[PDB]
Amino acid sequence: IENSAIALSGIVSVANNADNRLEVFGVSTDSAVWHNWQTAPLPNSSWAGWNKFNGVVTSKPAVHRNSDGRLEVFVRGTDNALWHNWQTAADTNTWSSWQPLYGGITSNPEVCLNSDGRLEVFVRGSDNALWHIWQTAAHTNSWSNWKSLGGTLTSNPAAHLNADGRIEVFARGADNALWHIWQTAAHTDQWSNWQSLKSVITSDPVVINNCDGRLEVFARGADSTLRHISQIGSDSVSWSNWQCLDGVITSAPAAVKNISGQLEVFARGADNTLWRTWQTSHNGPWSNWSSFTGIIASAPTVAKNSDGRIEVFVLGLDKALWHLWQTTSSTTSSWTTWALIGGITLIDASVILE
Amino acid sequence: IENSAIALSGIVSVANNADNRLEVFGVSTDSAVWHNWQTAPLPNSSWAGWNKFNGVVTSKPAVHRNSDGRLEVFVRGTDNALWHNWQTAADTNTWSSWQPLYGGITSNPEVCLNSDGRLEVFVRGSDNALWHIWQTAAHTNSWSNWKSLGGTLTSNPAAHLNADGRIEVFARGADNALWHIWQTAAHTDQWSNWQSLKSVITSDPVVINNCDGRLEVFARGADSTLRHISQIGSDSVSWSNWQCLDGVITSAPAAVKNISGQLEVFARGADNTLWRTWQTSHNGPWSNWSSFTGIIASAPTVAKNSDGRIEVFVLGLDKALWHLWQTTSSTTSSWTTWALIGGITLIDASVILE
Amino acid sequence: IENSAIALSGIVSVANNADNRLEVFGVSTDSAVWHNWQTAPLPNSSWAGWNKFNGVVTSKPAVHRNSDGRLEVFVRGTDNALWHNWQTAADTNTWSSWQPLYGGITSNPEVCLNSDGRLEVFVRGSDNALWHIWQTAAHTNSWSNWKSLGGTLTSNPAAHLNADGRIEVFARGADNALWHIWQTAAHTDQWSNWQSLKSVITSDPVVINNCDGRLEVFARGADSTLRHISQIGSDSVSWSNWQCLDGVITSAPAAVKNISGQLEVFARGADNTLWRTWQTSHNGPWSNWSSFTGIIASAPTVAKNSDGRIEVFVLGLDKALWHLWQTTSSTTSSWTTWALIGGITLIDASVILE
Amino acid sequence: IENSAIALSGIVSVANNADNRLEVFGVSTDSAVWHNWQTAPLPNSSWAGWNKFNGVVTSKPAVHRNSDGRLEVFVRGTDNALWHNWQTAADTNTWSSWQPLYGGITSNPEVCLNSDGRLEVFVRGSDNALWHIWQTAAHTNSWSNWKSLGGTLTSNPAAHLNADGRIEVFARGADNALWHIWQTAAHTDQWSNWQSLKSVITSDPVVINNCDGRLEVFARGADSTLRHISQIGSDSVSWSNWQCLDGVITSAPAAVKNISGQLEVFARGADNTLWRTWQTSHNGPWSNWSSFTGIIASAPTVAKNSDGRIEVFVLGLDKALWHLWQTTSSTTSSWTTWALIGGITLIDASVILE
Repeated sequence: IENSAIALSGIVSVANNADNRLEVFGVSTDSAVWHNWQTAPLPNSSWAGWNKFNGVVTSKPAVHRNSDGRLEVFVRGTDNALWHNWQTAADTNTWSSWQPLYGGITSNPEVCLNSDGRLEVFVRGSDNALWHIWQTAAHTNSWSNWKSLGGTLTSNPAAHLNADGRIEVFARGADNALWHIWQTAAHTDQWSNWQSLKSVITSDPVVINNCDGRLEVFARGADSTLRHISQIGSDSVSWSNWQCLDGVITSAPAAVKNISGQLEVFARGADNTLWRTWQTSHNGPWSNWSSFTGIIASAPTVAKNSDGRIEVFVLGLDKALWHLWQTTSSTTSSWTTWALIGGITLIDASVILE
Repeated sequence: IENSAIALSGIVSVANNADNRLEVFGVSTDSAVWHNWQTAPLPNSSWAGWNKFNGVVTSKPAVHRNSDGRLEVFVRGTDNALWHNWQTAADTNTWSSWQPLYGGITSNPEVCLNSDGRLEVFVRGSDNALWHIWQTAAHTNSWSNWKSLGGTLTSNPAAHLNADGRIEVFARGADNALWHIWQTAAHTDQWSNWQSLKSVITSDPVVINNCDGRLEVFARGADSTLRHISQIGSDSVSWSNWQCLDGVITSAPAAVKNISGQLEVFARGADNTLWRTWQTSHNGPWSNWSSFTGIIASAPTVAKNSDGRIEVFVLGLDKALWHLWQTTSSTTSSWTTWALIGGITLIDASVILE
Repeated sequence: IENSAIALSGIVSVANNADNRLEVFGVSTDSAVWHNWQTAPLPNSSWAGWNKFNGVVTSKPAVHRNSDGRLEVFVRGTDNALWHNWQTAADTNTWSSWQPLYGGITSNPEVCLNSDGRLEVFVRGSDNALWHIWQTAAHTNSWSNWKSLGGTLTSNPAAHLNADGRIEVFARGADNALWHIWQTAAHTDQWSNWQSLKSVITSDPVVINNCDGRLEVFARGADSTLRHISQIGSDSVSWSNWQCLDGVITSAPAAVKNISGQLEVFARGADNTLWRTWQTSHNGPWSNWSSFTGIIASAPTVAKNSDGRIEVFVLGLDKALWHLWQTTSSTTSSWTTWALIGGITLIDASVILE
Repeated sequence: IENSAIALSGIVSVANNADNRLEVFGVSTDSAVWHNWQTAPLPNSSWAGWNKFNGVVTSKPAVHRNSDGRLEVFVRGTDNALWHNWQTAADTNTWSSWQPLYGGITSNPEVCLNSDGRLEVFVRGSDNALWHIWQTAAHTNSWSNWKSLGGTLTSNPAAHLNADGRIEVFARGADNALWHIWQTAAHTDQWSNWQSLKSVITSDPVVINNCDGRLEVFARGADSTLRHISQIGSDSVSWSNWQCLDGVITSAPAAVKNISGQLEVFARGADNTLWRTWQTSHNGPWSNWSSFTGIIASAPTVAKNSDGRIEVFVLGLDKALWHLWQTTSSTTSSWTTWALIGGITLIDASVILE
């Protein structure tokens, strides 16, 4: 791999509904977004079947739950502008049509919830800068104008809340390094300058919060292995050194915090199967990678069920969505084998960033 | 103090709205519930002023946020039945009237959200058993019939989710010990038998989850000091031994998890001022108690703002509500002095359990 | 129990030799010190048999290993002065006669090794102050004059190194509180003033260092339960609050750090059997007490073998020494039942402090 | 660098005496071992001056403290056999001549103390296997015959005790991977087979024990950065995955456990200055590397003083030994600048393993 590579992305975006049922969003061969969901938040739930949103799209969709429980999806349209749709009532299959947010978008959209309930969307714009737009009232269709945060992006953005409620955004720069920018006051339009975390990355960055309130960032490195970095915390503006983990990965990573508070990461491995690693103690060292049977054709998308069980979604060799999951809430639970969520086939609609 | 004492309770119940503004509920000298709120989730926010719900009540109110962001309050009526009211839209001051849930209630109500979005209410009933009632569909006015969980209660109940989504309820028994009972499958009507945690307690129990997914229970003991106990976790059904902390307390305790992941506890101390203790490291030992200036007339009620700042509410010597808070999100932040939230005076409406 | 009680002490002092064999020292019905040892540092070792030191004594003996591996024992004589004897070669049963260190002693002696290799002995003196005496050259028979550290003692002293090499001494005061005093520079005659840790104690204090370099003190409290306190560390001069653990104990406690870095405490319980508690996680909560079969007649004395296995010594109902131990180095190892180390019977020679 | 490289070694071996004074051993331009020491275990101690052992040698010397406090040095002679010398009394400058242990040695010697007090020496032999020899009685000149442990070595060996008293040896193999072999019972001639930890290394391995009883191994990797691996512990035979830390190093690393229980590592960096990294929390992430002023000409050798202060020794550009140290015991202590321990110049006598 070249320093400017961007590892294969996940094939769906996933959210928990207000009642914690999982719901997935992808793009089919008709270039429309389709979605599917658990019919109940139970370990044996059926899935509803694939349902289409009318309209042709031109990015991977991004979904988030509003602070009033309603899911809302963001996507680039055929006009290269940002569009969104939403549940009109929480937990209900009554959706808006696609509605315009305008702009000129040159990445997949990334959505985050501010600590005051307002959704915020981050994209690369027509000038390769980071641009953003936000709800001006929590869980309302009153959106700001577009505003630039500058920079020069070469990955999709990844956004996450700090423990103190400040959004922080991570994106690869023109030097192939990881850069980041943050709100300097929680849920306010007061932002830092861009700063570099150094290190070349070859995937989009993925971010999660630890127990202790420290963000941790994962990405593939120049040598095609997973690497990670974390905030020092305790009111320091600093970050740790980077660490790599042995094992060549061949997709973006996906991180999750298990219900014991430990981090886990999933990624497609060198043999094209799903790999998993976990922290073996608090803050710990990391386990050797463990493999699940079966060749997969995307990065994993990882979620947690109502009961904490971890569930993983991937593109199969049949171009359909498959999943596996923990059979119990235990961190030592056994896992299922891949099962098909059939009814459509999927395409990787991610925006080709070059 | 006698083994059967129940330490002075908090004077309000508090919730975060969908947009994370704090909102408080208490009972005035007209025996009606009144509420007040931050007008914005900011460190300098004004408060709206006290607003009345019409209707006479006969318990402390309990508030929870639905899974669709709407606040909902539970209280005993003049008929000794359970009543509830709610926001008809998240973040909005449009409330239902008090609506009936019936029953015969002999404690304050305790409300919890299941891991599938459904509210559930626990009370002591006419026979001194634990009784419960629940939404049958998340965030809907479709409620179950009343059902008994048995037992013999001598405190108000305290309910909390386990990390795996099972509700667990704690209440003092006929022997003045702490007892508990739990869902054996997440968000299902499948419950354990009652089991004893031994130890005499002289307050209602207070429960919180740690980072690591272990519940921790706090209560005043027979010697009038704070004591605590925690789940061993890692798939064990066991709990630790009890520990007491030196320092005589004269109210119920209130616990919070700070945005660094450490536990803190607040309680009125032996000198009738607010005391605070914190874990000094991960799982740690606990700090000596620290005092805030000012004689207080209830237990503290503790909450976190949108940005993580901890805020504490108490009854003053003027019979009004006062608060203080961290001025920044830092775990070493300074604190304000008591400030008045004026406009009404409050009574302790808690049900007299004897 | 009265606040001025001092819980029953251990019946032997124990050390590891230079080759890590365990060796025990007690006083028989002839009022002489006798000793016994493992013949090899193995899980199945025989014990050598009891060997007498000639001479009548009037305290419990205290043993320490010199920095050149030789064991050295300290005891009060019939003249109320301090005496000592030593191995003349490490691991060898060639001992000096009892040799005089003079003084006037009114407690058992307590011995510690400074971080520069010099033994130091602490006693209560004729005036009830803490007095001390030390090697002036490591592992040599060149001893200082006696020097007073002042105070007013009502327990035997307990001494331990801080992580930074400063000796710290703990002893109950005239108010029945725990007090302490320390070197302010490592292995130097530069000492603090006495300071109080407050809390009444009803045993001698017992001290151990944690992994993280923080001292932790254990003692029985006024309510006859175990209590503990620890340094906050990270360059703070402070200590935590005290915590008690439920369960009435009827001897002094004995603490050990297991080879996983967690603390364990042993004590005779309310039913006169040996009880054990352990930290269940790092810094953790503490386990419920677990009991071993058999009524015992002293506090436990606890040690670790060459391989980390924990071993416990007690006075039996036959007035002889018994022991039990972990059968493997695992922190989940099984334990033996009491086994007799026969050949003599023992008396409690501890100085009657009143 | 090539996979078969072995990074520049430290220029001295160091030990603490029985009284904890530091003492260093190196080889001068006369091909003899010389030594120097602190005259007192104090922060301002003078050093004694360089003292010669007569006799020409052909490896780096290795020093250890016996279980009776006497230092003992091991070196290869002009006959390619192993020789040793020792203090005849602890803390005293009365040394034996070089005495023969025979053998045929093709690496530097590595010495470890068993958990029963017996020294043990590990070398690569004439057949490239690991060979060993040991005291048969603790701290005595009664040595075993030579015995082979097999394997094929391409680095010097590194030995360390497990928490349970079993010696474990680490060495690079014929595939340039890290391999290891261990006692299966503490301080017994019962050994495992060789097993591979995989990963190519380009230095000798360096091993330390954590607080929690888990060994951790450090080495330079194929990409010239530091990497590390640790035991999972809790009775597992497993190890973690490898992690690398960013930053190119140009010597072997040296690890230390600070008196707060956290690990630190020192190494010459890419700019030929001394670099340091530390764990920022328990088990933590690792800090960015920090540099000390001054170009150095060996790996660092790191030690701790009687009071815990960390001290580092290096070859200077003048071919003499220099050191720097923490001025206080605090983990946030300031550090001195390089100071010269003058009187001789040193050579790197390490055995050329190719």
